[PDB]
Amino acid sequence: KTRRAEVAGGGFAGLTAAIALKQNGWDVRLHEKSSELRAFGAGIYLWHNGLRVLEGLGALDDVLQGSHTPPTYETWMHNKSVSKETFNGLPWRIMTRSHLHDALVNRARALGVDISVNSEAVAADPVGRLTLQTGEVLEADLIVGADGVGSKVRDSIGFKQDRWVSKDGLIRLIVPRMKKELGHGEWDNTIDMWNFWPRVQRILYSPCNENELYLGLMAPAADPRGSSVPIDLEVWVEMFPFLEPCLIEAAKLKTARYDKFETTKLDSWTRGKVALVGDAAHAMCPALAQGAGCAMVNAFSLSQDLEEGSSVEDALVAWETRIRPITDRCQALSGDYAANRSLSKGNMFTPAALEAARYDPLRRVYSWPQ
Amino acid sequence: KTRRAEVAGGGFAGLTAAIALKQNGWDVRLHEKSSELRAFGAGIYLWHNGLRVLEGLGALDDVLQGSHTPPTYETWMHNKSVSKETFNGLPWRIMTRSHLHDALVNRARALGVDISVNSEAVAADPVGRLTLQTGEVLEADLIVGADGVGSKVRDSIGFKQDRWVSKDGLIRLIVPRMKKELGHGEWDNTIDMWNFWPRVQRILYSPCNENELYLGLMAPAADPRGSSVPIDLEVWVEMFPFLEPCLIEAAKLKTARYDKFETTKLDSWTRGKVALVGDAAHAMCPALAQGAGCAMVNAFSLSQDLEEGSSVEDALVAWETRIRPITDRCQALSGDYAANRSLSKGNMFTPAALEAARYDPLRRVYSWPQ
Amino acid sequence: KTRRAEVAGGGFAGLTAAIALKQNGWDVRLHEKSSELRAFGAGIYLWHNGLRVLEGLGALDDVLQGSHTPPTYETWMHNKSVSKETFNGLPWRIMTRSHLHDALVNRARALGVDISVNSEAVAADPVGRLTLQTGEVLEADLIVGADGVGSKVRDSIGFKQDRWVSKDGLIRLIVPRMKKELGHGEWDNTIDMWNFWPRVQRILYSPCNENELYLGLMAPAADPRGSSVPIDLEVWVEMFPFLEPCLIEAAKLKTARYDKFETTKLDSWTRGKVALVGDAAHAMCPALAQGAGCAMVNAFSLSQDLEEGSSVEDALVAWETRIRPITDRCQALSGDYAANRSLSKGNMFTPAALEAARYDPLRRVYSWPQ
Amino acid sequence: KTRRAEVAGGGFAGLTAAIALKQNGWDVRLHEKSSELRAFGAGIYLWHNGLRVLEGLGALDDVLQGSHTPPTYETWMHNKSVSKETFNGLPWRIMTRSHLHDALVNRARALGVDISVNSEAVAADPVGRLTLQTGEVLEADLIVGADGVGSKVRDSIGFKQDRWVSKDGLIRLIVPRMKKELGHGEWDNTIDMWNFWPRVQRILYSPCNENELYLGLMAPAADPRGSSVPIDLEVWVEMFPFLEPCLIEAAKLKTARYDKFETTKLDSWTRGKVALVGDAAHAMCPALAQGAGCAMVNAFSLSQDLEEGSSVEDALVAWETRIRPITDRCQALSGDYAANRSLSKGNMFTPAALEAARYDPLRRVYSWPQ
Ligand SMILES: Cc1cc2nc3c(=O)[nH]c(=O)nc-3n(C[C@H](O)[C@H](O)[C@H](O)COP(=O)(O)OP(=O)(O)OC[C@H]3O[C@@H](n4cnc5c(N)ncnc54)[C@H](O)[C@@H]3O)c2cc1C
Ligand SMILES: Cc1cc2nc3c(=O)[nH]c(=O)nc-3n(C[C@H](O)[C@H](O)[C@H](O)COP(=O)(O)OP(=O)(O)OC[C@H]3O[C@@H](n4cnc5c(N)ncnc54)[C@H](O)[C@@H]3O)c2cc1C
Ligand SMILES: Cc1cc2nc3c(=O)[nH]c(=O)nc-3n(C[C@H](O)[C@H](O)[C@H](O)COP(=O)(O)OP(=O)(O)OC[C@H]3O[C@@H](n4cnc5c(N)ncnc54)[C@H](O)[C@@H]3O)c2cc1C
Ligand SMILES: Cc1cc2nc3c(=O)[nH]c(=O)nc-3n(C[C@H](O)[C@H](O)[C@H](O)COP(=O)(O)OP(=O)(O)OC[C@H]3O[C@@H](n4cnc5c(N)ncnc54)[C@H](O)[C@@H]3O)c2cc1C
Repeated sequence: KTRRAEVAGGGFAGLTAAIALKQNGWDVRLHEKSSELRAFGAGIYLWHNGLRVLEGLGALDDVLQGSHTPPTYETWMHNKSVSKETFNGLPWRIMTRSHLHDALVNRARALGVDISVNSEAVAADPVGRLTLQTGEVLEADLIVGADGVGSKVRDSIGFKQDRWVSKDGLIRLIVPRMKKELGHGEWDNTIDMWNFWPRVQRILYSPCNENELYLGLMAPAADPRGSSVPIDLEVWVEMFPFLEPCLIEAAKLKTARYDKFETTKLDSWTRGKVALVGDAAHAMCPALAQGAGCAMVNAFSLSQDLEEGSSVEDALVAWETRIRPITDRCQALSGDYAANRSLSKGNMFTPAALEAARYDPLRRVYSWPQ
Repeated sequence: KTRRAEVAGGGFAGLTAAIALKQNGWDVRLHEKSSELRAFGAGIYLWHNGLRVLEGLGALDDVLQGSHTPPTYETWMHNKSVSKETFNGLPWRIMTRSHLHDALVNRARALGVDISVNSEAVAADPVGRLTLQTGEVLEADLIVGADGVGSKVRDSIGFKQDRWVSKDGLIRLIVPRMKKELGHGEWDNTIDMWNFWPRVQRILYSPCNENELYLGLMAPAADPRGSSVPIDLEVWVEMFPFLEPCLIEAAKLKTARYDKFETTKLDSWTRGKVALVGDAAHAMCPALAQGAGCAMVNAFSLSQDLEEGSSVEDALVAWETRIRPITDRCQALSGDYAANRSLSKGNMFTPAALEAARYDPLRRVYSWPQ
Repeated sequence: KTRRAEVAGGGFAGLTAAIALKQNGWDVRLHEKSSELRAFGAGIYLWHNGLRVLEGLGALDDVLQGSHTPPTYETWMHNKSVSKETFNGLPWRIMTRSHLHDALVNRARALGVDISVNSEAVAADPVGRLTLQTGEVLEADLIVGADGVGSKVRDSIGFKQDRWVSKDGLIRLIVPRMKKELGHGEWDNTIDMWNFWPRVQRILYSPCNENELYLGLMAPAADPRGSSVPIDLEVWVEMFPFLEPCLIEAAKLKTARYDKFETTKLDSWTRGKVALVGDAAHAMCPALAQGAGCAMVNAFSLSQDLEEGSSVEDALVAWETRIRPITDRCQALSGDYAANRSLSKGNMFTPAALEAARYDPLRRVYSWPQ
Repeated sequence: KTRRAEVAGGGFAGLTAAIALKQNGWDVRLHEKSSELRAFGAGIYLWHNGLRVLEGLGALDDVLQGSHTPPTYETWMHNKSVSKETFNGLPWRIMTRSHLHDALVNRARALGVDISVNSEAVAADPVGRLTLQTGEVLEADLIVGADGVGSKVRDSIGFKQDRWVSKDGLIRLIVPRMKKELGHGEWDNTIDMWNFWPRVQRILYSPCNENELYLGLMAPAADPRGSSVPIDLEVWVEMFPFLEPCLIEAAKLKTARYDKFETTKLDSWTRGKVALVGDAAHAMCPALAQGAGCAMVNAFSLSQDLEEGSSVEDALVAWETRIRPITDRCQALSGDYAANRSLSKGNMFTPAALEAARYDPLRRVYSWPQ
């Protein structure tokens, strides 16, 4: 009589789903393909919507401890400050990926979610069968495809989809704050430092706490120096001379990668007892920093619709219908912003842009009016 | 079998108590002595702790709509900016008194709390009798003394107490923002503008929204010009020339008052079926802006301890024991700050100062670590 | 026994020569081709070297009255201030062309220099004959070719020369200061506002006094909108939105012209009794603002070498040899700066750049060390 | 037939007089009471009027080399910048006393002025006799009393006079610039840092060149800590924390003195062949920094009136009548400013205040209109 859930993927969407289900009394197993539990991408921004999921999950406290809300979100064009935005009090937070990952993992273990590493889902059956690459076949009343842009839960079933892998990307790193060495300035701020002249180079400057700074170094793939890993110090120091102490530390990082952006969109998110969540269903452009946020919201809302006493198949359909438009709208707007370079203008966190952040999954309303 | 509560006082503490009790299924009546429901004091700051009570009460949304979180809390000494503080993301909000009052009243009516105006509690009996000035005697399983610094619920029973009414005070007003007329500056900020030379004059500058600015004009009682109502425009414009457009509007206000500060402290907050909440029990200095906050927290926590299935008498005792030390500590620290003029130094919203704001009544933990 | 000088051209170089000669007791006539005495180019910067000539000429006082030394010389790149320079006290001054012109004309009339308008020099003979377009032939012991880049005194004799007329230019205008309307800023500054993105547009912002602002609007000839006269308001307001009140006034000016830069360099400046001064001999790029300065210095120094009791032919040769290298060096450096866009970097008024300004013609030394 | 001048005092006024006279062909001797030629007072401000005297004296170049014109003259009240003034281009300069002293001494020796140290004038006779403390009696056609506030040339003759020695004073020092250690700011500026709260303490911050900073530390005599020598570091660092690296160096200075202000005014400046110049005749308050300036102007103008071919007695009378009102007006205004603390308001270098600086002794007109 205990409902059994099998979750594929140990990213933010999967740990979120697993926790939310385990809290509602599901018997939950989670399968991570990688040989250990880890998050990639250096750092991450969360907002009101995502922090509310964390609250719902019983993991907000561990997240807030040792993370950072900057006094302001600042934008520069050609070293000239063009905007400072605080979103009329709307909560937000910057942290390392590991930090967010550890909190979710620790919460999941505390609740006794069963976790398997080196455990890859290769096939899913909408009647509630999951097949692992070991050949083990698992039965469950619910299957969660949270297995990322390359989701095998998705693709073994067949979902009508558009996927795009961009040619351009960025280099994400964590370095020491070097705050004293930076000298005079507002170095606790989020600072988005755009340039088109003399070259197209941009740094997103993002403190995670008193010790760790998150840097996104962005330049087109066609620029050999800017796209270089480990970082071509000279060309980054040249256009960002004030960040030299941090850029120096960044250049020691041999594991730096130039990762490319990637998006996915599906005509639907469910089939029978199978639900897709996160990048598996809706990877989007980084512009509004809502990829993990939407993923977590949708994962948490999935647990919610499963508490209505309908069949799992009906709940999944009601779930998509309820929650999806927020994601579609955010994905679209984020892609638009990316393509138009809209953030470069500053003051672009309009009410529409913040619609996803403003959403409170817990009470299913929009908060923090702008 | 329905528990019956009688609440004396329609201030923030009383509306909070009434709502929280009505939500838990209490049959609730609230008695306001004044001939109509109204809040005095122009404007008010709330923090995380208080916003969480609002959430608990189902009234946060109406409060957030049309109120304001400044981008920063700034301090000036002699027109020189000495600090900017954002409390590492800790939520806060500025609003007019009416705004907070209307939200609570509207929520209370929506839940069907019975409200009586021109209804003054003059005597309370710890066995659960309340006597109104009309001579009507009401029975209830719980009596809430939320009737302010001059609480008759308190004094008709007899509580060992220290009360202090200060000689000094301030003039609190709401005027138009006049934002364009203010010209260049950071006019959405909270700005606490201290001066000791050439005179002791201070303005707390506090935007409530795009339309309404909340001003606290502070000068010692012994200064005839500064303490004057309606405001002596010349002496305020002189030391605050940049606020002239607002000060001009303020000087039209004939209802301006120089109210004095007032504190109360009691050796205990309960007797039998009677609980004291708010200024009735713990009026404090304005320095940490936590008078209404502590009041609301304590009122909401009272509802909480009444859900443990113990007698009302045991619940009230467990309530005080649980929640009081936060208030005692905040009151004390606030008085210290007031006396030492500690806020004038800037950067004084230390972790200890923010202890009350950091408290989350809903989950009974401290959040937003500093 | 009274020495007789004939001067061709009523620009700054010619009025300077005429005055300096008349002060030393020369009988002086000056011939202006144009039908009236007037100066074109809206505004002008002078420096120490040029102000010392003015002093020597007895015309400094009229110049200082109603002109302007900005508190600082500021440079912007993409609306970001990149330098502020004050040249370690070295005197400088901004004024309208008319202002400088009127002072020289008034001084020349006061000394009784004979001035003829509609009087064009078409031929000069190194034995001391000047022919006017009326056919009048004048004899003199000295002939001054101060007749501009198209000097007929020069060309009727034949001077080995390189002349260059550029394709690019700028629009020079005088408009009201509109200082209040500009609002917050440092609007008494000289501000050199460079941009390469999103277009190559630059404004030199140059207050002449409390009433008059001198604007240089620079854009390549190949840009149809930027090079347009009267000014294409939209494309200038777009990249210089903070100057809108002035740009609005500027757009009313129907007489605005897009003048092109022009340079001249000759293997020598003298022949017999004929000397060439100013643009006739050494027109240069505008970068170091030393065209009129060098012209005036060289014109004043010519008067100086004529007081040594040598023949006029020997004096002219000693004159060139003495004074020319300063001009050659300044011309060259200015052309270099122009071509490299060196001023865009800011802080480029190095000691070498200021070498011409630092020169004191009166005492024949370099002053104001850097 | 060679006119013979005897000058008492080797300060700025006496060296100025001596040089100016020696240039006009006077046979000049100068008597310095002190055992060596030296100037006290750490640093000094000069202006247009004084720099023109230097020019007239043939000593400007040595002065400009290794001295400093700040980009701006800034005023602070309670660490808040209240004004920045550049005097519409009017020349000025800051330098150490020694620097100004050495230039004058070197020029005087170069011209062959005869200089005697340990040579004190004790008596002067208006018929042209000077008596040295050695008992040597010198005859001359002119006697210059440039022997300071305690002038024996003055007092041995008897001049109706008011002298005032104030109770308050200041500590003048030269320390290293420590510019890097000062960090962010405008550290080449003259900065006049006023405070009345929490104490009456003021620093005049005055860079002399890239190596040397001139500091005036001012506090009332009645403050034991502020008036202390060597400096009470703690009380100066407390109110000027940003100057700590310099204040630290200043506290090593054992020769620091708290000198008091002193003024003198006489009903006349001449008697027969005797003229009084400088502090001997017109010591004034430091406020407009024109004590040495007026002294030098008056000393230089004395040489001027001696070239009119009248008797020395008539020239001296014409001299006083011509030049004195500028000094009387400047002295008076400076005393007013001192008493009213007028400079503390900022923007107080009005046209009237700058009247002395604006005066050009060389051409006997006022320049640099404001
Ligand atoms: C440059 C960049 C910046 C971004 N910044 C932000 C930001 O600031 N804020 C924000 O909210 N979002 C941000 N995002 C987006 C965010 O990173 C993603 O939306 C989010 O991490 C998606 O998480 P997920 O769990 O759905 O997928 P993933 O994080 O990809 O996780 C799935 C986990 O899947 C495991 N796995 C894969 N296949 C299998 C399988 N077959 N079986 C079992 N396990 C499997 C994967 O290995 C991994 O362990 C950013 C994205 C990019 C590219
Ligand atoms: C200058 C100043 C600034 C302040 N700023 C802040 C701030 O920024 N943030 C903050 O949180 N707090 C602030 N406070 C404190 C805050 O105002 C109080 O702590 C709060 O309003 C107390 O509310 P209460 O409901 O307990 O009492 P009250 O607001 O006094 O309310 C009781 C209500 O009691 C009614 N009543 C009285 N007697 C009877 C009776 N006998 N029978 C029936 N009804 C009765 C009263 O008339 C009224 O309607 C400030 C206080 C001052 C003085
Ligand atoms: C855009 C721009 C900005 C500049 N800015 C500065 C600056 O800020 N500071 C500075 O010092 N310099 C500046 N200059 C350069 C400066 O304008 C010239 O160097 C200066 O005006 C040359 O003066 P001139 O008297 O030699 O020649 P002109 O000013 O050309 O004067 C000669 C006069 O010659 C008359 N004339 C011509 N032919 C005859 C003839 N045949 N017979 C009789 N009369 C004749 C001309 O009509 C006119 O009246 C700038 C130049 C440009 C192009
Ligand atoms: C705090 C302070 C700050 C000041 N700042 C400035 C400033 O910034 N700019 C400015 O222009 N002015 C300033 N002044 C004023 C300026 O210092 C004086 O006006 C100036 O130094 C007067 O010079 P003097 O040569 O007349 O007298 P002194 O400098 O006193 O010189 C006379 C010389 O007299 C020698 N002597 C004295 N008696 C005899 C004698 N009997 N026989 C022979 N020799 C004798 C003295 O010993 C000395 O060598 C300031 C003054 C003060 C107090």
